[PDB]
Amino acid sequence: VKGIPVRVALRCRPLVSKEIKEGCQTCLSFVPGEPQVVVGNDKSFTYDFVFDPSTEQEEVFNTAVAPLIKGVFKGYNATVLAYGQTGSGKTYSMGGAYTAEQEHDSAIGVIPRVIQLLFKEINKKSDFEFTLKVSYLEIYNEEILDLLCSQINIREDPKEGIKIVGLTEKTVLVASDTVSCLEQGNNSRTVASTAMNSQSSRSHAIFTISIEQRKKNDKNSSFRSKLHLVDLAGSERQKKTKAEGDRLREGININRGLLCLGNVISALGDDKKGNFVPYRDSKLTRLLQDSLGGNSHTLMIACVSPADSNLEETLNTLRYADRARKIKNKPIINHHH
Ligand SMILES: Nc1ncnc2c1ncn2[C@@H]1O[C@H](COP(=O)(O)OP(=O)(O)NP(=O)(O)O)[C@@H](O)[C@H]1O
Ligand SMILES: [Mg+2]
Repeated sequence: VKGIPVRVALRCRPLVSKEIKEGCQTCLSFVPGEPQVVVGNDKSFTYDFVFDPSTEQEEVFNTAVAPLIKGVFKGYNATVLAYGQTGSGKTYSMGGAYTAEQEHDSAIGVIPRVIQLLFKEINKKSDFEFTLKVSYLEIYNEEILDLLCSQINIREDPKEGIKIVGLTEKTVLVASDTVSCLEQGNNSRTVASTAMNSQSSRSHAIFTISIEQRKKNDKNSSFRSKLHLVDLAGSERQKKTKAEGDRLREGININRGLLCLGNVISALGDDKKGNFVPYRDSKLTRLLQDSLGGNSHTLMIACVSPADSNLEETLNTLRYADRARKIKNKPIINHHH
């Protein structure tokens, strides 16, 4: 493999209550010390990391995420995005529903952990001054909604890419007020019950931290980068969700967006001169243009259920996760002068 691929961590959660009630057996097995998973006891996939159901939040973060976050201090953009079927563990893994109740709980996921690490590293970079800002949006039924509110349009600037016109941002100072923004946005994120997840995310959420870094003795030059922390909505099937009405139309919109994402992953996984990548098909894929194929170090956390009743869905995630690893990104150092 040449260049800088998208990196992929496969995270299998434990069986959940619904699966135990339905009498499901585990259909995934793991090869200890190797980043491989075997599915339907027949097909094997390899990723950059494989985390079995016993893997704690802290291990997922320290092994797969932390090294990436430390790269922002070199001036890189970075993205972590969670991808998989409804109920698979995206929100859990990302801390997409974190509230202050979870502070100091070992169950906290990626976004609160990132915030802790950023301020730990800032504290050790005494020679530098930092400015952090955050925005937090959801894509809900084809609309971009600002989660830091108690219309927004994409414009593509001809130089330097996508601009989300109307989206607000908060400048943050310390860890506490940074994580408060997560909490604030999570109180607004559209969540509702289906049979597959009592706390299903009905939107794709993107928490973005903008970081500017300047050396104190050389203050004309800085680095300016962005960290995108993405808790996608997940594929769902009406026969399993039992959704009707507004809930069903949410699932339709979600599924349609995730098809557009699959199209982008598939085009990029087989990229070459003159190829076309259909970023423009959805608002989601427009916002992920640098994250997938562009100026970003990117990790996908592909989330799966171990239950045999979800074999088809799990196979789909594994296949797209395998394609994602063939995506080549081009992260540069984001100098500003
Ligand atoms: N690794 C894990 N260990 C223990 N419980 C988990 C794990 N992952 C997920 N769960 C639980 O499984 C349920 C579904 O997880 P959640 O993260 O909400 O799924 P999701 O992938 O975000 N689904 P959706 O938003 O509907 O597309 C929640 O009650 C979680 O607390
Ligand atoms: Mg969710």
